[PDB]
Amino acid sequence: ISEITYSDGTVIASIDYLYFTTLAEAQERMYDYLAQRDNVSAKELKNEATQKFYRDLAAKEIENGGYKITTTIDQKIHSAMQSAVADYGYLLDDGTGRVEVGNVLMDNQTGAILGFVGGRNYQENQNNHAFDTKRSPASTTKPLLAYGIAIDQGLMGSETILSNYPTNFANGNPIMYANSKGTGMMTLGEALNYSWNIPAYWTYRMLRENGVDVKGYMEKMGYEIPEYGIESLPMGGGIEVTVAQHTNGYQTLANNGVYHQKHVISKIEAADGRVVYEYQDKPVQVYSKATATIMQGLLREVLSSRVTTTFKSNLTSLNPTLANADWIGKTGTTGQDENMWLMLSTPRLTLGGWIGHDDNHSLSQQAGYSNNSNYMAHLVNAIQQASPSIWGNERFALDPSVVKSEVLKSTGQKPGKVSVEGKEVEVTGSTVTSYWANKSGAPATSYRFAIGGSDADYQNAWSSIVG
Amino acid sequence: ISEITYSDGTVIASIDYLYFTTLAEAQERMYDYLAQRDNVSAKELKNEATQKFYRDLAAKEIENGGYKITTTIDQKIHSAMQSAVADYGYLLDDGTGRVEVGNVLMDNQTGAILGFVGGRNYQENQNNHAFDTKRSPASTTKPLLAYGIAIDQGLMGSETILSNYPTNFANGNPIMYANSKGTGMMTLGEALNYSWNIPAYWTYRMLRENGVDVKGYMEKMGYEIPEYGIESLPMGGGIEVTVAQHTNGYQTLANNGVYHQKHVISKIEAADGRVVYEYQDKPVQVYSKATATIMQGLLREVLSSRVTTTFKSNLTSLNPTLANADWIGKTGTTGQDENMWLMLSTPRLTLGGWIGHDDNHSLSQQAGYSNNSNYMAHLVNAIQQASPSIWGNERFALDPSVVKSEVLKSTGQKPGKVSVEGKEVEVTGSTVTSYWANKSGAPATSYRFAIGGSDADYQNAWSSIVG
Ligand SMILES: *[B-](O)(O)CNC(=O)c1ccccc1[N+](=O)[O-]
Ligand SMILES: *[B-](O)(O)CNC(=O)c1ccccc1[N+](=O)[O-]
Ligand SMILES: [Cl-]
Ligand SMILES: [Cl-]
Ligand SMILES: [Cl-]
Ligand SMILES: [Cl-]
Ligand SMILES: [Cl-]
Ligand SMILES: [Cl-]
Ligand SMILES: [Cl-]
Ligand SMILES: [Cl-]
Ligand SMILES: [Cl-]
Ligand SMILES: [Cl-]
Ligand SMILES: [Cl-]
Ligand SMILES: [Cl-]
Ligand SMILES: [Cl-]
Ligand SMILES: [Cl-]
Ligand SMILES: [Cl-]
Ligand SMILES: [Cl-]
Ligand SMILES: [Cl-]
Ligand SMILES: [Cl-]
Ligand SMILES: [Cl-]
Ligand SMILES: [Cl-]
Ligand SMILES: [Cl-]
Ligand code: NA
Ligand code: NA
Repeated sequence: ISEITYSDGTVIASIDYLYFTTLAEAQERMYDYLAQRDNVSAKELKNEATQKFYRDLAAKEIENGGYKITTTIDQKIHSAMQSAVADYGYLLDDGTGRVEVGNVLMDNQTGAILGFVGGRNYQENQNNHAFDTKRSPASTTKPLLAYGIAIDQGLMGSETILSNYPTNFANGNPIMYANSKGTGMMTLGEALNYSWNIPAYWTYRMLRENGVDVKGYMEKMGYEIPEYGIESLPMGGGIEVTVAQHTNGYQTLANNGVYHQKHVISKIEAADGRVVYEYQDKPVQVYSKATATIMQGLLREVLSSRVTTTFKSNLTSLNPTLANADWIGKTGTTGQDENMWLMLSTPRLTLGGWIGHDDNHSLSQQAGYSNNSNYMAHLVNAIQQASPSIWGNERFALDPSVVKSEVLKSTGQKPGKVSVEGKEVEVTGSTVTSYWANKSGAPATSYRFAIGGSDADYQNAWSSIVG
Repeated sequence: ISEITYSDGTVIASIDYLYFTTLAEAQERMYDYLAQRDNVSAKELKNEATQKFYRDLAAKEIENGGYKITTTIDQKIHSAMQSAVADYGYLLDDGTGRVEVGNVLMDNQTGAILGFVGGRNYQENQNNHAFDTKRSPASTTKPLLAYGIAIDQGLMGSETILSNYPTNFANGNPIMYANSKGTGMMTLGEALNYSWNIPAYWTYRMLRENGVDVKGYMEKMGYEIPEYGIESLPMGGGIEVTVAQHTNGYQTLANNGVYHQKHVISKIEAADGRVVYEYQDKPVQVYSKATATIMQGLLREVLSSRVTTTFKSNLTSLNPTLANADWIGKTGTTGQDENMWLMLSTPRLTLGGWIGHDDNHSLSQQAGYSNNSNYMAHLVNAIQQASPSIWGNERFALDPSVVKSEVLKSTGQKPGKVSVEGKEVEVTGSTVTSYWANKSGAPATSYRFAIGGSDADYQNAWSSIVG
């Protein structure tokens, strides 16, 4: 008889979400093993009838064989996550109908998936929202595709200034954020805390202009994005991801820039000990350690500021000692409020969370800010109660390679003379330390100091800076 | 033997905070009774030696007599409040040393005090911070002394506009709020949610200019304020109150405008049944029902907006069914962050809370916003767990007498022609319903539409309104 086991070898089942998810993945690994065993070439494998035969064969091989499939699942943790969604999932319901949910808890150092939530209740809806369903990651794209890459390329530092002035998509329509057409210049911190859209748009346009291999970064984390030539890319337009895959991007940032491929199956053995399949770690330095650790600091204040999520308040009340762990994270919201995300990490773990409706109709305006935050606070509490040391008490910290520059708070660049139609002008004023991931740190203030901005924009900004 | 009892007649003690507080008040009532019994005149009562004699006599009378002193205290509730501060008071400590605390829970319909917190731990510090210590109520003054009176006098409605532009105290110093010297025009809702200072300053100046009997309102609620001629009065300057007294002001607003005097002793009887003392209700309509119910709606969004307090997030996580009760409230913060307040009500109850240091040194910047909010969320949860129906599920609602006007969102006044140096101008634009407590509702827009503002201010505002 074949068995699926938890990571400690305790049997899950002989051959709900846990069962079908782990069995499905194991059948895929058995497929690969059986095709290679029978000497089926890649070309023969392209044949649809051969594929169907080998997929059925892999299913039956497990049913009838005596294979031992070792999963990465932690029994206590995954059980506590099921209880949490059963008891607390109703907190998601926001008057837009029954709200669905997916979560994945991942070991930052290995990519192992310790536990997950596939949905509100398998018996009523079997769609697996942790592993199968793909939805836009919305503004949780921004740290990975826009800001993180710009920092890694030395095009941006932690206190760099960006334009949030009103600007239009190429087609003439305003770039919106809730009901605002934008404001003025702002720091990266403020752009991220609030999740403004315009600054991310200009950052991705700056990457394009510098011919940065953005696809290179993303594919190193296993993202598949069919088209990079999309204005709204850094806000999640043109991207659709599973919670498991997206959790892996945030694993990369939390793990000081080093990607480990997500997995739920670690090994499959025949009864006699032959290894059919074994996971093989292939670590990749996707962002420099400087860049990742700079981003950690920014995503810490995303949660602390409480601007787009109540999570820290919710978790402080439920478990104040766990709230004092070093949480960092980012929210995501789609344009019609169709998908909400909250991605959380401590140095040890990352927990991804999505909520939404299976038919894509809109959630309430505050579903991500309050409901999903409160739910994920209960879920994080449940995980900790079931495994008290799992989140860990380590702090994220700036890598020694980070370059620290003194820059004007107004310009996010080093003080000095600047040309402002006429008066070549001594740029003075209060300063701040800005973190960079290049060799030389911040440049001298230049007239076009911000990421993005129109001529009129700069005239207004500099006007303001003068007095 | 004399006994002090809970409201249901269960004995507290024969003759911690509960004991000393109730005994002290009972000794004061016995003093009054014994002086009147012995036919001591008011003039003889002014004699310091006679007073000392009669206070000692009242103490001994209780010690030796067989009096039954009935308190308003609810045993389960008050016990749960003690357990809460014992278990959760450490959540107040914010790195400025040991933080003290006072709370009073009051029945809105009667003024009865059902329970209270006198401090972190009687055995270590006996100061009674619920009944005895007096501190500035800071910005929790604003609803009572400024906005509530202005509304009640028909000088303001729920969507009235106020100046938050920079302005100075008479002595030249800027009126500050945290580190801001002010912004621009704003609605009453936004002034209250954020607790801006300048708008409250101008509202109290407008009351002065209209010769409003502000002292009349305040003394009807039992406040003693020695000097009304203070610019910072509506921000709590020149006022010092006990938590018990201040809870009574918020009781008045919650009780649709009707004050009931706070009390902890309801009756004292000799052993043979003679009534030495009995509380006598003397209800007073301090604000019209219109005004109070308009204020309830505004203080509901103070908590909902979560701008100056995380309370709603904290309580949603601890007890989401109780968080769905109809909470309204207001925070207070002193200038050096010396005192933080959070006043909470449902239609049934009000709970006052102060925290601070006995020597008045500063708390952390977020002590009121986060620490005291989280603590009071646990305290409200503890009260409900001990008496499940005590907070009640009733909603606050606008009294039928409220006048509803359609007013410009920009002016907070009715649309129409206005004089703006030159072009007599048709004032158009998006509108909103504003609530008033007078007969005629909102006036027609006039040039000086806002509460307060300088000439330059209005030129800027109208400039902006034009385009
Ligand atoms: B974020 O706070 O969720 C903001 N993101 C968006 O507005 C977004 C979401 C998904 C696709 C596109 C898009 N756009 O800025 O256009
Ligand atoms: B409120 O949000 O606490 C603002 N209040 C104050 O600034 C205040 C507190 C106490 C006394 C005076 C004062 N002033 O505005 O000057
Ligand atoms: Cl499951
Ligand atoms: Cl568009
Ligand atoms: Cl690319
Ligand atoms: Cl993908
Ligand atoms: Cl491209
Ligand atoms: Cl896998
Ligand atoms: Cl075998
Ligand atoms: Cl925090
Ligand atoms: Cl919050
Ligand atoms: Cl420098
Ligand atoms: Cl460099
Ligand atoms: Cl006590
Ligand atoms: Cl002053
Ligand atoms: Cl007066
Ligand atoms: Cl007083
Ligand atoms: Cl006066
Ligand atoms: Cl009393
Ligand atoms: Cl008697
Ligand atoms: Cl709320
Ligand atoms: Cl009207
Ligand atoms: Cl009138
Ligand atoms: Na967001
Ligand atoms: Na305040």
